[PDB]
Amino acid sequence: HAHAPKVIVFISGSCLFGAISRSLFKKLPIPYTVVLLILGAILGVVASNVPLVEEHTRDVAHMDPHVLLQIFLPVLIFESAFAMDVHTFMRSFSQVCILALFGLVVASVLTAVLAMNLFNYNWNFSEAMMFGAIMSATDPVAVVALLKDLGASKQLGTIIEGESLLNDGCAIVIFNVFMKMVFFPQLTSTVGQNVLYFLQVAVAGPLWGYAVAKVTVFFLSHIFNDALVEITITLAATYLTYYIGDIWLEVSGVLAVVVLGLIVNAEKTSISPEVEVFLHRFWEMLAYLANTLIFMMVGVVVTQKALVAVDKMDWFYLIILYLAITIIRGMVISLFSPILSRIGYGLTWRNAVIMTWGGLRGAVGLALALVVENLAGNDVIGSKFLFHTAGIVVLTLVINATTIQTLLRILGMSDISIPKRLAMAGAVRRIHEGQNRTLNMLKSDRFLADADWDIATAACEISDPYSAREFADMMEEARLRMLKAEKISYWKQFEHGMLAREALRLLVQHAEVAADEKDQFILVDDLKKSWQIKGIYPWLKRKLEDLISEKKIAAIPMPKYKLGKLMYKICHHMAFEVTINIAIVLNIVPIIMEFVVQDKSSLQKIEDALRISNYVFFVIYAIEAIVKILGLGRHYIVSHWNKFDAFILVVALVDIIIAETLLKGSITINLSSIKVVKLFRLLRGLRMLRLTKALIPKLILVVNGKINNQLSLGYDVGKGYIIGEEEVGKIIDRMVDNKKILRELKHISETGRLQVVKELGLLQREHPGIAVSVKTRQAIRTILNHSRETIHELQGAGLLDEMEAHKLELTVEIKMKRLMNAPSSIPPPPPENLLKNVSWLAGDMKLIDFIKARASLLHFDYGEVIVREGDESDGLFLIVSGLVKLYGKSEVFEDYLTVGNVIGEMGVLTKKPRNATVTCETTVQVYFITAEDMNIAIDTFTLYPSLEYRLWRVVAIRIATPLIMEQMAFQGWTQEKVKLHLERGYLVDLAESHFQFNIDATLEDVILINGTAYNAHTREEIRSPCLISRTVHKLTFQYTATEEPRLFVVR
Amino acid sequence: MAGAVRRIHEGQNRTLNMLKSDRFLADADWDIATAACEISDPYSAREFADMMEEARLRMLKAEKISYWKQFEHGMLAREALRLLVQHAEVAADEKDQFILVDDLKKSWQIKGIY
Amino acid sequence: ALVEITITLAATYLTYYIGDIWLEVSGVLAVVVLGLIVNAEKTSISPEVEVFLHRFWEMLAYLANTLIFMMVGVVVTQKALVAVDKMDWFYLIILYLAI
Ligand SMILES: CCCCCCCCCCCCCCCC(=O)O
Ligand SMILES: CCCCCCCCCCCCCCCC(=O)O
Repeated sequence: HAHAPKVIVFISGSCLFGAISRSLFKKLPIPYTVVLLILGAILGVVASNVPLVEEHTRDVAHMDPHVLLQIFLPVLIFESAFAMDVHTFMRSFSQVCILALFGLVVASVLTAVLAMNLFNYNWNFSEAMMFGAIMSATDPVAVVALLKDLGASKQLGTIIEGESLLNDGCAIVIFNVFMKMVFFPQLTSTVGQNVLYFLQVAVAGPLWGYAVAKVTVFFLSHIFNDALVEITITLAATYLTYYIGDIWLEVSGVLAVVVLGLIVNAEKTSISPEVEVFLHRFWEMLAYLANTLIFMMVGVVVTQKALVAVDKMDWFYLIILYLAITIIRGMVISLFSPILSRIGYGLTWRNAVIMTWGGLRGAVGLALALVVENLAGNDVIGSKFLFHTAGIVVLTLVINATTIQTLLRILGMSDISIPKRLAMAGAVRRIHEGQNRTLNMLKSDRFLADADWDIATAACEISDPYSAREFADMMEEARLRMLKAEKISYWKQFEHGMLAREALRLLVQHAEVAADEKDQFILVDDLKKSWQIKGIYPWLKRKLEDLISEKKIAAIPMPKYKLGKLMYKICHHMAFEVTINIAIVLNIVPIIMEFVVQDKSSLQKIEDALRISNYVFFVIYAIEAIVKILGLGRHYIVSHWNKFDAFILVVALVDIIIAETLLKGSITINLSSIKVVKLFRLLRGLRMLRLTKALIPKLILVVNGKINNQLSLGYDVGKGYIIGEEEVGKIIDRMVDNKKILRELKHISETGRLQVVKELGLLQREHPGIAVSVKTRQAIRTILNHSRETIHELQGAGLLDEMEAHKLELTVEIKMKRLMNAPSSIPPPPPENLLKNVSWLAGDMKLIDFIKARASLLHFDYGEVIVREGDESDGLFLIVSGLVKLYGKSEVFEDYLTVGNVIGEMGVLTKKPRNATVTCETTVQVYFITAEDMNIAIDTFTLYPSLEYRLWRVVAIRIATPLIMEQMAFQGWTQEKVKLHLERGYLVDLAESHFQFNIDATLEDVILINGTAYNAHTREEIRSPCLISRTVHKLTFQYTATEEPRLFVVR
Repeated sequence: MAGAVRRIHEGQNRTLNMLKSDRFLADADWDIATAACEISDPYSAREFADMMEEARLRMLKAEKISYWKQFEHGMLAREALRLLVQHAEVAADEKDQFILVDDLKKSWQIKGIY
Repeated sequence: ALVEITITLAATYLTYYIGDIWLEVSGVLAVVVLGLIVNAEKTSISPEVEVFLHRFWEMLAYLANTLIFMMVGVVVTQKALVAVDKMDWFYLIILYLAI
């Protein structure tokens, strides 16, 4: 009607003042919060002198204390929790928890006892404990930001963040408890209520937060391309969680918010790839506003109140307090120096000193002091709290925030690594060369010809910010060369996207650890590359116990008596359990009310209906029984779980007619339900316990998910190691000059590669269900990623405009998000599907049927021999299940093969004796296809994509894949881009031999696989299995009945 | 759109053929072929004038793709591209006149007189 | 980014509040002009701030629309149905044609 709020102007003024202060104090080490405090002091003095601005400032000067506790603190707490790195924090759970909790408790108790002893104020223990809890909360954002800028010791930053978060939460909880104890006394209570109160404060919070987080995460995974809905529902969930936890029920709110934020941050994958950026920015700006407002408020309030009643001697006390709060904390670290030395990452004296000097008090202590001062109404309390808190905050901000950089430099942590320095030098050299080339190109233009050339310095040069016995040499230099080669290979794999993140982090960590270690090659595979592959814990035992618990007979016959099949199918339908579950969950309502009435015309209608409630459900259960028993015969009792259904009904009736409604005898006088009923019969609730039967399969899904995550991590690590080792091998082969070093290096590479391959094969054999799901997800991802790259290239080429490309990209990301919700387990495909999927015969059905007609199944026990070296070719073998070890002479190469591999192709195609004896590592089932049968098939099928053609194309690709690596001279083709590029090429038909094959730009490079060739320049004869380089221009075929000449080109 | 989806199908087939030959992702189930599916088309469902007109539209598509490529590089900004493509399609829908006659349609922006 | 976002929000709120309270000028037109001018000169804005601003204003508008619709539903359901006349419905139909 006549509204004119005066709170917007103050928040906007503080907003602008903070913006100016932050912008101005950028290069200077002094934080802008001191400037904010000074500005608040000036504003408070002015408002005291001038009533006009006092009319606007009194709204926040005497602001209600509860808003500080119930709005500002939760916002800062949730903002701190959200920006966390969940994985690194999880990797240091016990250390952070123990350190934070015990240090907080010890510091609070010691500060409290010092406050009672040293200070002359007559304080009891509760107020002293409140004081300690106020001055035991830290927020060192500056220290962790500086450490991240330095780019080293991420563990220190993670530990600092974890300790700060836990300290803030626990300090707030302790302060709340003790403030309620002090300012609002509530008679006396026994230990019975005290234990319940402690349990409600401690445990009931995190459980509620975890439940809400799980519910909202589940609901967040079914929303597609709706950013607004996701953001709005997340905000609503957070606000409702805090409000319900802290108001409707008396549980703690900060802990629930912390747990919810941590859980949501852990499962950020379900969040669409752009929402979390908006959420992070929103929470950051909210925290910034809260900090600015809190600082201005404390400045004004202290400037008035503390300076009304400040004592000269008090200042002296403050000084000692500072020493105390900078000593005890450090002592705590010393008191825990060895305890966490053997647990987790560990600690060192330099890190301990940095941690001790890195504790800066923040806005939490100021808010608590303001609340305490507002609640009190005298001088001995509230004035002293605020004065001491403000003094401590100012002292810490002035001293530590400015001396931390010098302390870091002294301690030898500001140095720059030589590899980083030389990499930066190379990068800036690259940049200068590119800039010079571009400038030389632009000047030669016709339009931008006479432009002024002051851009040469306007664009400037990106200068380096840093500025400023006969064998061990080659041994060490070759070692570091493998380290850089492995690191760049892993980085390239990441940039492609196949290596994920955690696997890359583990690989690079192992690499640099073994590099800094003295004389041992990285990735010895003994233990450092073993835990992730293993992933062993009673997950599998719990899974097996659940499956054996949920067991049933295969099938029940259908008697032709009565209707038979109709009644049987109506009893066995999923609708049956759907309605029984619905009836139970809607029985939770009546069972709740009677209990309510138990713990308690309205009562008349309550007893009229409630009784109607049981007299209908009982009949419904009876109706189920006649269906679940009849058509099942005795089976009624065969299912050991279903026996529970008989009991529920028997108890129901037995305690409804013989225990209730007495008109014949039975209990009569006995003090049973007749005079009871209010109890005993209430057991109706037992009806709820019946759900478990359907609840058991749900836990299997979560166990499968955990095992799936572990298996995926192990597979990614193994793949990455294998790919890095091959690339590193082809690099070292040409880079190194000496021979003995090269042979040793290749030995150490090959041993580890073979061990990892065998371990991965054994693991895949041990867990069949989830391996199939893992392989499927990685393929769908790889395929979708390549499709997205192709779409982007097509849009860039100009054939497609912007909106169609955007639509197709949206479709692709929707498909990826749908993939992300894939089932955790997939049953293994049958041998028929395995035979069908094989590439060189896939597609048409006639050839598939012809092959399936004659392909015998062979079972081989462990430790047998399938194929002997030097034996004539007889056929192939399709590994359906198991592992096989191939040993052969080429350098005596060895290998391991698994499901989906075929080994007969070379011999069956070129009529040559076998060259590799294969033995079996486990029991193995194989598919044997006779050589005569294959000859008949290849003679029968002679279409354009003939069987002969397809087999030779597969063999040619396999043979020619390693050869290109040679021509690769440090070009980094990643072994995958070459495979793709080669897949584009096809095998040409040598219809005529008198012709001469020409070469040109379209066909690039060509490779010969079978036959022989002669140069068209100097009559140079060349055999089949070799490259031809480029020095040839024309290829001359010839008539040779000994071997068929095969040519495979790429265009 | 038909050409784009044909491109997409060819790339998907090539990638599937490449993976099938792997050693690790060798025996994975091949239901991905339909799980990743195919991005189908959403739409679903006198002797001289011939070569004259067909050559005209060929210049139009060539000019349009050249302007789009210049945009994707970034040298052409946005408003210039919009004006160029607008003039192109206007003169294309117009009957028998080559685009950008430079008389008035490409004159006001160059002039900029006030 | 934080400074830019916060100063933009403060500028908008202060503009409307000062225009509509301290002096008696219209507020909606000033906000319209300010928004149009800022949108025209979005080049000075860092290439990621405007996305956040657009999302923020979109979510605010969505919340306002939902709240307004629920409020009008409740208020009409009570008040209009206390004193609704049978003939009035007829009038409404003609009104539709008119508009
Ligand atoms: C940090 C979160 C946002 C803070 C600013 C939003 C408004 C809450 C605090 C300002 C006072 C208005 C609400 C309390 C009631 C009052 O002060 O009369
Ligand atoms: C669409 C902008 C946000 C709307 C919700 C924020 C709070 C404003 C409206 C809710 C009522 C509270 C403020 C008015 C005072 C009152 O209703 O007592």
